[PDB]
Amino acid sequence: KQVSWKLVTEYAMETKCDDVLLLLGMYLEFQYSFEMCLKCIKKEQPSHYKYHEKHYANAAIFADSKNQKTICQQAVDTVLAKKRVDSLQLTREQMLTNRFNDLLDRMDIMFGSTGSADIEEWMAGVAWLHCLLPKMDSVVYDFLKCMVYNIPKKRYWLFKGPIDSGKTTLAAALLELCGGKALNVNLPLDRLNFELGVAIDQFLVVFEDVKGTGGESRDLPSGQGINNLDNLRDYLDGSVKVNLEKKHLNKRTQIFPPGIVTMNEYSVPKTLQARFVKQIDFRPKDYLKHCLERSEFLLEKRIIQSGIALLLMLIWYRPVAEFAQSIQSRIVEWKERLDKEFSLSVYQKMKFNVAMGIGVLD
Amino acid sequence: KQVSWKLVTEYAMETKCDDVLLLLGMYLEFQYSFEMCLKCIKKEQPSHYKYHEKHYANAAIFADSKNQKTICQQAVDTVLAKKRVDSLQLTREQMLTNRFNDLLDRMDIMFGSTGSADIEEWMAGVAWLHCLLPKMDSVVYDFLKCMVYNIPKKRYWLFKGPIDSGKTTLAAALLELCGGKALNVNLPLDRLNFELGVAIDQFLVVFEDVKGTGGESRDLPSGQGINNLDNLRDYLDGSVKVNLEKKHLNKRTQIFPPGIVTMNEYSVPKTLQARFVKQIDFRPKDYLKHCLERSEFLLEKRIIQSGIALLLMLIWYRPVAEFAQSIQSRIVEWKERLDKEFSLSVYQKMKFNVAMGIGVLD
Amino acid sequence: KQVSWKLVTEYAMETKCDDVLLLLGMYLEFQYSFEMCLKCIKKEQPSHYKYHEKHYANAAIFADSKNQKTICQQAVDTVLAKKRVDSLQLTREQMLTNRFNDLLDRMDIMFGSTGSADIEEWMAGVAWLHCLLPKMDSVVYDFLKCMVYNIPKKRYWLFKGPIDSGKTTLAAALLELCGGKALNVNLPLDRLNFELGVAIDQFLVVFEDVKGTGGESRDLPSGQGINNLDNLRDYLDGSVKVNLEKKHLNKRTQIFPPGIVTMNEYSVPKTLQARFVKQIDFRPKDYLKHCLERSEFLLEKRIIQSGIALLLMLIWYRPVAEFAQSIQSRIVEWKERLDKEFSLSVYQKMKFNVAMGIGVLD
Amino acid sequence: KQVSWKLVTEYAMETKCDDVLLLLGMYLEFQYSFEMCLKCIKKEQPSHYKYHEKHYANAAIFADSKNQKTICQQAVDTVLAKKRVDSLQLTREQMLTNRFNDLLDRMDIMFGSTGSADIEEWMAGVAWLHCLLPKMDSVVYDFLKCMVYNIPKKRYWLFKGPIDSGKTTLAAALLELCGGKALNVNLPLDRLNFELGVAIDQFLVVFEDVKGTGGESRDLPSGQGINNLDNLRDYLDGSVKVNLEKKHLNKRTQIFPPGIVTMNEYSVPKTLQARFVKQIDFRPKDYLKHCLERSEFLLEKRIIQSGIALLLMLIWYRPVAEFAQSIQSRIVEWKERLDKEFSLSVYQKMKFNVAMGIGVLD
Amino acid sequence: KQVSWKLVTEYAMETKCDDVLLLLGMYLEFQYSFEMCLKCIKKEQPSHYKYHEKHYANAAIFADSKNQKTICQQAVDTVLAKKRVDSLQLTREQMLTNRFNDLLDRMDIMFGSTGSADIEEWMAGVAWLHCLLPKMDSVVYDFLKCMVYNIPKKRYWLFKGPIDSGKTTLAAALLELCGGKALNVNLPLDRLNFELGVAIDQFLVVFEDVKGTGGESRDLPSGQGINNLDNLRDYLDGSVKVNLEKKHLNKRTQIFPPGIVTMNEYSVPKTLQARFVKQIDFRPKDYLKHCLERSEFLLEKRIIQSGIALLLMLIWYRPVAEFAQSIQSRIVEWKERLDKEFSLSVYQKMKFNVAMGIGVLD
DNA sequence: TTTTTTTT
Ligand SMILES: Nc1ncnc2c1ncn2[C@@H]1O[C@H](COP(=O)(O)OP(=O)(O)OP(=O)(O)O)[C@@H](O)[C@H]1O
Ligand SMILES: Nc1ncnc2c1ncn2[C@@H]1O[C@H](COP(=O)(O)OP(=O)(O)OP(=O)(O)O)[C@@H](O)[C@H]1O
Ligand SMILES: Nc1ncnc2c1ncn2[C@@H]1O[C@H](COP(=O)(O)OP(=O)(O)OP(=O)(O)O)[C@@H](O)[C@H]1O
Ligand SMILES: Nc1ncnc2c1ncn2[C@@H]1O[C@H](COP(=O)(O)OP(=O)(O)OP(=O)(O)O)[C@@H](O)[C@H]1O
Ligand SMILES: Nc1ncnc2c1ncn2[C@@H]1O[C@H](COP(=O)(O)OP(=O)(O)OP(=O)(O)O)[C@@H](O)[C@H]1O
Repeated sequence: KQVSWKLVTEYAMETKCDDVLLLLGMYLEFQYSFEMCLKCIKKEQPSHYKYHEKHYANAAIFADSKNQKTICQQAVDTVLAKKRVDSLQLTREQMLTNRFNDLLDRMDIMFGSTGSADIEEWMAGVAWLHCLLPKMDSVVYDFLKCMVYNIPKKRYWLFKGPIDSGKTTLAAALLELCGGKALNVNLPLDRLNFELGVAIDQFLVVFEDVKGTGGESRDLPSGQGINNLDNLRDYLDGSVKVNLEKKHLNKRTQIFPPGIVTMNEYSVPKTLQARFVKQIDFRPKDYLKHCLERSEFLLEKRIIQSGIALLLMLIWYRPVAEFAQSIQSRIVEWKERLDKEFSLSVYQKMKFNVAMGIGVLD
Repeated sequence: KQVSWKLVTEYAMETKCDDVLLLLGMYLEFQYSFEMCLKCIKKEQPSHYKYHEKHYANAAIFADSKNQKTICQQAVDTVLAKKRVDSLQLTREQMLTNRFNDLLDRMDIMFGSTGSADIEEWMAGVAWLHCLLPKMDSVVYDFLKCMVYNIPKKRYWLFKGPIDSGKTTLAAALLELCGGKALNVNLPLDRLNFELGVAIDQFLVVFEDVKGTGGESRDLPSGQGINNLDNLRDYLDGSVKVNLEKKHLNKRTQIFPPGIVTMNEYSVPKTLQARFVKQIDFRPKDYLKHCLERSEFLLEKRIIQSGIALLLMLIWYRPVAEFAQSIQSRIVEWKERLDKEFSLSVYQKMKFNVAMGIGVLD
Repeated sequence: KQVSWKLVTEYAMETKCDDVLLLLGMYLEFQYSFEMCLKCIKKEQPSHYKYHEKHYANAAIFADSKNQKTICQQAVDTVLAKKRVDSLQLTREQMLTNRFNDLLDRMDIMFGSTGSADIEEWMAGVAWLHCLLPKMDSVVYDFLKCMVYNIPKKRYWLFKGPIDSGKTTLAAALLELCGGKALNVNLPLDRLNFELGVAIDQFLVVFEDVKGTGGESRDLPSGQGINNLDNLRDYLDGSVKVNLEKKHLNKRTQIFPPGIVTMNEYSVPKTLQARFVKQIDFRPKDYLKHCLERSEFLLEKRIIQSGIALLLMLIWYRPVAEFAQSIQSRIVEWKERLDKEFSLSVYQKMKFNVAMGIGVLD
Repeated sequence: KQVSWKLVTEYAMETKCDDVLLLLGMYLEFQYSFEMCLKCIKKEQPSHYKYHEKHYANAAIFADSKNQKTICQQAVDTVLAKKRVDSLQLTREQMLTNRFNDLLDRMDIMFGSTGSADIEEWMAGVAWLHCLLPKMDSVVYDFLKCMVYNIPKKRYWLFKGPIDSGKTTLAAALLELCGGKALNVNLPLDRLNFELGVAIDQFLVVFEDVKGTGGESRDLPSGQGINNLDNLRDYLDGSVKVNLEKKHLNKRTQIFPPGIVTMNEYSVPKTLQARFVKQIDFRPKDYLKHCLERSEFLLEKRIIQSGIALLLMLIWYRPVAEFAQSIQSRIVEWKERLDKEFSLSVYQKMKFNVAMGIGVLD
Repeated sequence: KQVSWKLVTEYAMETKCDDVLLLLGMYLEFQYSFEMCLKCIKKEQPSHYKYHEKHYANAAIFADSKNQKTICQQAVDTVLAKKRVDSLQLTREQMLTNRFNDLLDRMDIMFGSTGSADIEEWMAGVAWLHCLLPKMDSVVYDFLKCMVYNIPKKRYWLFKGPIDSGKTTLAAALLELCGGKALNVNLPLDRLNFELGVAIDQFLVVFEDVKGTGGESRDLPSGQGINNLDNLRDYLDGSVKVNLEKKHLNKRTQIFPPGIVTMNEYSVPKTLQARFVKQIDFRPKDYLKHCLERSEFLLEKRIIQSGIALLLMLIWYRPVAEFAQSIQSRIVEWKERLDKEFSLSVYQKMKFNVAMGIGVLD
């Protein structure tokens, strides 16, 4: 005859929600009967229909409470506490294990009985992506190994090119894949003091196509970032600890995470060059767009920005044993359906419709 | 007995109120008898007279409680929470369809028994507005589609032309028809990052005054607008989610909305030009001013500015199937109602007067 | 026994008070017996002596309470809430009608039994100010109409002229009449952003001595205001709902009020001038100064710059039907009073003394 | 039947937790059945499996409670209170003796049944560090006693050597062993004071990379460092208290702690030279870079940066009497353990392997 | 039973503790039995062992409070309130008498039977300082009287002479004796406004090492602070009250405190020279330098820095009558104690050794 | 937390 605060907490755990208003807004829906709830009937959203019928009576009494935001705040605190625990006890390999499970859990629905997606679209996706550079699957598996291990110095690859050279949209799917974020390294000095606080608890950090002053001799806007890598001595090795701030109040001490440098094709000297111990580059190879613009759903669905395509790329082109061991059955359970549905010729079809700039579908 | 907090929550939901002071003011009105209420007799506000009798009982107890702003805070939090659920979960088309239901429910009132305006004059508004630029109902439908599918790069159009060319009059009606928001461009980014924060969930946003180059002949300056938009070279398209600031609440990393930029005439970099998947050209038509000069209620009652007038245009022009798929019974009902009083000959009699710069009314 | 919170709230409505400290200070005074209250017996302040005897009974029990500031806080919210509902729902005619009722209430008090100033003196002010310009009375009415209708791009009047042309003297009386506020755009361009925020929910605004540049050719200092108004163009014509700022607060979004600009004879780009309705150029005249010299009681009582003096003039110069229907009864009452109080020989003697540069009384 | 706040307070004390979320999260884990607990079974995290049983019943009741965060804030404040009492009351020698127990605890975990570490690899790092400077153990012992006594003027050590000559490494190891912080002083002269706000209540500081001037004749980029130090004699002499700029807060007043200075081979004023107790020169050596080049696990596991290696070195070389009388017991235990785990030939060969520049292990 | 908040407030008063965490931490220690308390047994900390037995019974119940930080805040605010009362009422003479009573209590502990110090080593310091300036004891007594009478214009003292002439040593001893703060006026003109806020409610201030202009002709590095002191006239003169500010606070108005100024041999404008009462020249004395190294326990223990040392000099040299009346009783007992410990021959032997340049103890 | 501070 009172609200059970624990049931709300369990719902917050099961959803892994951490926004007090989202939690409140969704949980109130359960006060009407699940039996008539159009959302329950039409199978619209997992985070509703999976739970409505369970939480129903408590949601009704919840709708009569007077403390509603208070309950919700404690629930949000539970999930933030859980995250804080995990972020300090575990190591990067378990983190990755879980993060992949999450993506796989999603694919398990998207292409599942909802019919809400056909994976073939993403197959055309991976086919485009694979042609970005040789064995992109292997380039990624190698990058994964690196920034899992977070070994000293071996912590920063690079992407070069001119502008409009894919290195941003590539980084997007990798930032997605990791839970990383990026740097406006060109900022002015006191802004530059406190951009850095983004790095708090981040898996990776990325340099946003850093700019050389006088690069306008190459029509490159002559921003500050490459000079600023002079001051940024040690963060790329990450072998001494630092403090961090977002201005005035948001502060903590940590090691500076690894990640990826990128630049447009300014010059770079040894003192800065070696700081990103590894390098790669890409450039516009317009037929690839000619496929996309004849495969437009790839971009309408921004698939070439999404990390789930990278996971799918890795799934087919990585041997099942290469994975973390515990999950590896799920890898088989997906490998099965790629084995079922695709000949490697049909994989190649897409990759070379791509390589022609021809629309993959035919 | 006691104040039902639930009943207040309902009234806030019903009204979709989200300012705590407005809500408190509204609810306290009901504490007198609805039986005698002048505002009810006057039929002055729907948000009052529809509800006064229903809530009178609970308003009586509400008036005595020593805790009133706590009730109203929780109610306002409920409405904010509702908006946040939808922010994530709705299709863009459903969002737009809700916006239309709201507008149509006002047109019920204005042109209803309240007599508070006459759609005669608003359809003269349609006549005036349809004279602005060709096929205007059709051009609007193209903009709506581009915004609903929200496809990469296919996200922004530019309005360009001299002063008193209505480019902003049009932009204003489009913001209303969506519920969009507006932004400046002529600042250093540091503060403007917070102004951009207004976008933190908006279907549509608009920028004005590129402050482009050239212009010294046109009586126009160059400055930070054109400096800034090209500097964040993708951000307007927003291929990638990016962090965004609001006071007290978290900084939000999200896709930036689609919409419009408008300018008096300057050069446009081909880079920036390529983000504008359309540009549309505006000019004076002094006879339209003369029609307005002979049709001044078109500005006094702000009809020429209203998204309502664009919605009216789309009603009396577009075929019923082009709409969203649930609401079409509304669309049919208004199309029928219109020619209970209009004939296309009289609708052209307005277009007649308009094109001559003659006053619409006879 | 117990404090009645509603009786406190009624007094805040009755007084239209909205500072917590002012409200608290007022109500505490009711604790002593009105039966002896020296303020009552001297009839000093109406907001006291009108109410003391009613509120005394509740004030005694309030005087003991431990909650006091919270009782006051809820009341101040109730008044601020009433203002928001009103500002969102009344027409500008009704708002202005309310303003006149408040001013007329003060006038009844001033010339009541306390009688603390003489109507003879205030009419010298009326004579003095109708003297200041041709058809002064009618120009005032024309401004009020414009503020009431708030016709877009017909929203601002320019007062231009040297120092001691009286433009602030006129503008101050206009501002007291409509209850606007004053702003200073002669600022660093960012400071405008908080500064212009004071217009939130105001009826009218004035900008003071908006500086151009190069005016030292005619001994004027040079400055920013004009160029800042060029930046502010959107706010001026009242096209669309811009938004406004406060410390520790989210923005509020609305049309920006109509208003006055005062200026020395800088140059103006007609691009800007074209956006006024109308202008008045102010031209100093000797006899006014001699008149004031011998009429010192005018300035000490601040008469010539008070909106009370303007209201008196309209009661004199205008026909009854020009005012709104509700107040016309009070208008008739005030016209009736004046006609007992004066003869045109008296008022003509005043204007003759003013023309003759005498002290106004003889 | 009710939550014991005292039991949470014990846990917070025993685990020395000072983050309310870390505390909240881990305590919540205890609600699930201890008898089955996989974390306990896998003996994974000491802070769990040592405690889960004792706290279980109270943790279950805590899971219901409506007030969880308040309990945790009280608990955390109790821990912070302990740090303040200890900070103000202990001798420097006791503070060090605490840090030793804290690290020895962690070693008992690592090389215990948890098996998370291999003591042989850790002994390999000790040899490489020991070869970095002659008589390294006695150098380190001298340094520690110097910090413990903190005899004024006799307070600072100077590390000179070319880049990639290890001076950053050794500083980092020392700083981890003692818990100080580090400072940049190539800043311009003003905000040095805000920088020095860092030092408040720290045990050590390190001045990294102090730029001289004219060193650019040897490509050493010139800057503010040296001449900033030549001001600061009083801070370095440690003779009397100084004041430090915390941002947003008042200055606070204390003895400025001892520390380490590092540089490439800039020239130094005699005035500054005289403040150091002792200079250590560092030089790059081929066999070391070659040995590191082979012995990858050292760097992957960041062995040579970590203070655990220094403690192992002290234990391996130095008599029990040299350690604080209390913890000598743990020293004796660790001596016996290490002796059993390493016959001298093992260590001697490993050190000889370092000398060859081959991998340390054969 | 329930917590006595009164007993906490008494403890906070008697320890004069005004840090909430320190108060909390100290009180918590008492919760264990005083009978066995090792801190009591070893008499390590007076604020514990004097109090543990008294407060024990309440410490237990406090340890069960769910309200602990509130009890502490109320107690701590009682300590803060008493200081505001005192500063706004006490005579400067009584302030000094309080300050001596505090110092005399430390000396009772410090040379107490458990104390670490010995009176002989400290008296060696007194002999050395009496050599530092002719008539040293009288100079101190003159300075103290001047601070107590605080006579306008007749307020400020100048210490002048080359680096390593002991002026900071003497200043620090004086500053401990009286209480006060350092300040640094070498800043640029604006930040001074916060610097000077440090003076708020202080008894003394000391201006560190003000730098002049052109002294590099004598190697003296130039700076702003001399010219700033030109423009601090009313602060120095103390004739009228002034306004002071901190961060994040509104200005505070008071008489600016008296104090000391320290500098190298820059030339002083005759104007500023006129504001000082007294100039004292400090010059190097190599025979002190030779002595000091032979007497290093003075530096090691910071004896020559301390107000404690000065008070021994005063107690030695000056008549009992000269001290403030109440503490004369305590003072007599210290003179008696000192006379027991040293015959004048001991003192003579020491002081002779200093003058010889010989270790102060033969 | 933002605003003032911090910064420039
Ligand atoms: N290999 C490629 N084939 C086809 N198009 C490409 C290729 N590389 C880049 N492009 C074009 O570049 C566009 C933008 O790429 P991206 O956002 O990654 O740029 P970027 O190199 O990171 O640029 P910037 O340095 O300016 O931020 C893509 O949408 C695509 O049109
Ligand atoms: N196509 C048009 N032909 C003639 N007059 C027009 C036209 N469109 C707008 N007007 C006139 O322009 C006046 C101002 O319109 P509006 O503010 O929309 O102009 P704008 O050119 O879009 O402005 P801005 O310079 O701010 O971009 C209207 O009141 C109307 O009289
Ligand atoms: N038209 C006038 N002719 C002569 N004297 C005037 C006139 N108007 C005002 N005065 C005198 O000048 C004084 C100042 O008037 P007011 O401040 O309104 O003038 P202003 O032109 O608006 O000045 P400013 O630009 O300095 O604000 C009045 O108090 C009165 O004494
Ligand atoms: N004595 C040495 N001989 C050769 N290589 C060395 C030596 N000491 C360190 N190294 C290499 O130099 C790298 C960096 O070491 P470290 O940062 O301690 O040097 P540093 O002289 O302080 O450098 P810097 O002044 O550039 O920061 C080490 O990780 C190791 O690879
Ligand atoms: N009269 C003196 N003659 C020689 N050496 C002295 C003398 N007085 C002090 N010293 C030495 O100078 C050291 C520093 O003393 P102190 O800080 O008081 O000097 P200072 O001249 O006031 O310095 P600063 O101006 O740098 O603050 C002392 O510890 C002592 O070793």
